[PDB]
Amino acid sequence: SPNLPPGFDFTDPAIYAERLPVAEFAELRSAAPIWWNGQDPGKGGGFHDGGFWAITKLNDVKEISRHSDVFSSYENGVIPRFKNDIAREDIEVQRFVMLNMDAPHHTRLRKIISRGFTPRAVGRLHDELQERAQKIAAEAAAAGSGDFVEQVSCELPLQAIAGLLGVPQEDRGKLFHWSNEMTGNEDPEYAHIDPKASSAELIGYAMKMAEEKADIVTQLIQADIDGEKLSDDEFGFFVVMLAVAGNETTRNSITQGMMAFAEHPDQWELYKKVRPETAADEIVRWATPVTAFQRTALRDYELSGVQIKKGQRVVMFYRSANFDEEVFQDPFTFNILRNPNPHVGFGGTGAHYCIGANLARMTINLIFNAVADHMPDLKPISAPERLRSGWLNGIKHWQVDYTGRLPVA
Ligand code: HEM
Ligand SMILES: C[C@H]1CC[C@H](C(=O)N[C@H](Cc2c[nH]c3ccccc23)C(=O)Nc2ccncc2)CC1
Repeated sequence: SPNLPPGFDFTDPAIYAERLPVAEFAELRSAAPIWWNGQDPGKGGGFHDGGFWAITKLNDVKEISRHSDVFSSYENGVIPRFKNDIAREDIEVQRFVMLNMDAPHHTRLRKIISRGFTPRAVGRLHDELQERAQKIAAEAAAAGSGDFVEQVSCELPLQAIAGLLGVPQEDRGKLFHWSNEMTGNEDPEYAHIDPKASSAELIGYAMKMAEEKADIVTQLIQADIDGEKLSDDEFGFFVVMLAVAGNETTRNSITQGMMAFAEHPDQWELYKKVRPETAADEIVRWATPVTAFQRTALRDYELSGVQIKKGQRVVMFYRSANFDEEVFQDPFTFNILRNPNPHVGFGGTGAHYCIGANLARMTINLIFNAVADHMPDLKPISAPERLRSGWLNGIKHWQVDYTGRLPVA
């Protein structure tokens, strides 16, 4: 029996609006590393199956991620929490993007799309993203103080997506406005936003992009050496998946990496001098922007002595796995030189491992270089405001003094 409150649910958005449940994950790793998280009827975040297995250890997250024949992404999608009254069809519509497909459909799409994430493809974005990062940090520093999320974290992930796709400069504002409405949450600050309508507008825009382009886009829509290509429709769903996979994730890694530097000033001093490229992985481990994704067992499977049954969901808590005391040396220390760094912030190794990981790391290293260049003495003004979501670990706002000159308490 682990020591938790009765009825505790690790996917409860009301927890994450205030804090990460770090103590509770540490209790599970220690005492019940695979634990049945029951959910009362009508309180399952859109799932009506009585609860899920909480997976808290890094080795178990890797084993589930490897065995995608047993642990399905398609069956229930991979997001483990929606509003409790969501219609089943709105969970199943996720199946149109590759993250929520199984083999064979997933395998074909992943092989085709991997073309867009070659070393050359990602490297071709470096210089424009470096220039853009420099101006973002300089403009924020010139403002003196402001919301770090909006003025520092937000723009570069969006420009990385826009650059990868070759989106015309004049269309970036509208693309960014759709993208910022599309990853749903349950936060009252965004309750009036409709993610469906924006997703639909982005699909239309992308299908036309495919029509007109007829960089990475040409490669994806033309037959490759094994004869495969995206239809315009599949290209539309590919663009939607980038808009949701690569926006708030990287953005939250930037905000929480800065929050870590503020908490660990010796690491920030070391970073500013040395700018180690290993920093990006430690920032992703520390930030764990996706707290959890799930799978559904398609057959009975014994996982580390626990008998998972056909049809049951398993929720991989990357936030727990990334602090696994058996894997990391002193996981509760932020160490920008950590190497190796076998974190699962981009997933456990397997078929769905984040295809954007190198682009995310480049975006993170470029923005931190620019922050070091333009605002080396930044200090926070007030505590971060966290996002109400049961699976995304988000920071909505964080007021900072970029100059470090204002008085602090
Ligand atoms: C720090 C930022 C990021 C984090 C933490 C993150 C995390 C993840 C995770 C956890 C998964 C699922 C892995 C699995 O199920 O094993 C994933 C998949 C994916 N990510 Fe990322 N990601 C980030 C940035 C990006 C970026 C910048 C892009 C592209 C612009 C991107 C594109 C994708 C795509 C297309 C998938 C689906 C892959 C598949 O299903 O085969 N991600 N990411
Ligand atoms: C046409 C169809 C609409 C649903 C799209 C989708 O799956 N969006 C969901 C959030 C979500 C889940 N169910 C939905 C229903 C409507 C609108 C949004 C959602 C989403 O934001 N997913 C996500 C996955 C990985 N990383 C970050 C975010 C894929 C394309």
